[PDB]
Amino acid sequence: APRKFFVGGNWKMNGDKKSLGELIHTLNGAKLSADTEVVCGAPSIYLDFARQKLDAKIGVAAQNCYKVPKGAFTGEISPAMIKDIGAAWVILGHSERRHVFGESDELIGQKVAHALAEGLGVIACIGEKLDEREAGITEKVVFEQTKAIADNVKDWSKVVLAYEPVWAIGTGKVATPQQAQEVHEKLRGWLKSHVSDAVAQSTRIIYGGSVTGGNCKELASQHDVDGFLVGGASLKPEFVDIINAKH
Amino acid sequence: APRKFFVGGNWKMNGDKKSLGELIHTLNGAKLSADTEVVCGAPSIYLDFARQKLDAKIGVAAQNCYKVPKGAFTGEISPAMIKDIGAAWVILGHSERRHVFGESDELIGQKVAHALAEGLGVIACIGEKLDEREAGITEKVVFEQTKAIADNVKDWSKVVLAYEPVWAIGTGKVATPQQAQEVHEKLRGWLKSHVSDAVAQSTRIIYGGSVTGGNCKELASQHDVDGFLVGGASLKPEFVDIINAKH
Repeated sequence: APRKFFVGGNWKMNGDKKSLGELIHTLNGAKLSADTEVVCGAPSIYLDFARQKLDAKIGVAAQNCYKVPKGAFTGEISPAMIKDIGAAWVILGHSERRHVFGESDELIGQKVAHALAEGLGVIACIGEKLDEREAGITEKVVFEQTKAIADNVKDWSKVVLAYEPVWAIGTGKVATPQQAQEVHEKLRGWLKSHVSDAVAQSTRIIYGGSVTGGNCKELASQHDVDGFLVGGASLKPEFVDIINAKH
Repeated sequence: APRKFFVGGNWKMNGDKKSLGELIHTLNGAKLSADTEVVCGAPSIYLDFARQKLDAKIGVAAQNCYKVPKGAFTGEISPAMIKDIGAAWVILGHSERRHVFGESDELIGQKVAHALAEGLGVIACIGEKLDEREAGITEKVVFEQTKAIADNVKDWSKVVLAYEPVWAIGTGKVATPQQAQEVHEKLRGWLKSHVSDAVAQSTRIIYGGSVTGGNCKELASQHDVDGFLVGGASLKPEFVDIINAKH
């Protein structure tokens, strides 16, 4: 019945071996709630190193992958490679991929289908831009993004949806608890009606966008917020407090 | 005064620890000519592994990087990370990045300037499509691509230019020796008039696109071909024959 609370840290394009080493030591030595599923998204060049150093209860995620196992795609990595080094998750459809690197809903869907077929878990990101929210079409936008993912998902047990409003990512402008709840509730209703009641009730829908130690507890108390995707604060000691937001 | 012959292997999106370990074991034990500079371009997720396992005389390259040292670029790596794991080269502007992933000349120029500022070597790729070649504008296209790079190079000592006709990549349609030589001497001539005589005589211009152990010797004996960028054949034992193309 109860969805396990989920906190992912997305380190983005940050770190070197020595500074990530220090972060990993802090996380390994910290008291992390046993009721939180924790996943760290490391830059591709440090995925191996991170999986080797992190305690086994912390999952490792890649920050992107491509949509076939192998081939003539200079610069890309595939789900087979991610699994080879022992990572169990991949983040797909991140806002930075969609808006800086031009990844379309079609390509993201194809990535989701492929990562799931290869046995990875997927954190699939959706979210509206500021102009979209101000025009009052948030629902339309997130439903459309969600549909593009859902059309490529057979088994939902390994999917986490991350609602991250683009205007809240890296800016410090966090969504209010009520803004986040309204969207998660609607998304969960979308799952009920377009997939099944059982998938709606078991799928984690996490919030991301300027989550800090200072604001996480009120966010986490909302009934449809199942955890967080944390960027900037995942590089700080306060990541520990976010993992422990329900305690 | 003579330009050191240069052979790069671009593994593209291929391999796992087992298969790459075997390849590396073969290269470390091979009878490799002392007069050839060799660089292996690994998938980002294996860069660390490859640098640890490959003999020090063999250089390691990233297959791509981004244009700043750090930040909110989920899925990207920077020159500082590449340096951190001990790789000394990056491949930029590869055909697959241009045509599959939409990287523009402007972006590639910025990546080049940044990689060089951080102290990496760059293997910068240019080349025309079939329809451009048949329309008689090969020269125009490669000069425009070369200028976007060159306007961003302060120090040519760590630059290698790679001419790869798009139509020869992965197709088995290798350029004839006279096709490659035509373009390479025109490029060297462009360098002489737009940069300097010293830069024209010391910059390696390497050919890529369906280079094999069977066709490499005739290409290598051309006066302005200084080596190769090898895709498909870099995953095979004949890669050693290519390295030894002048013997």
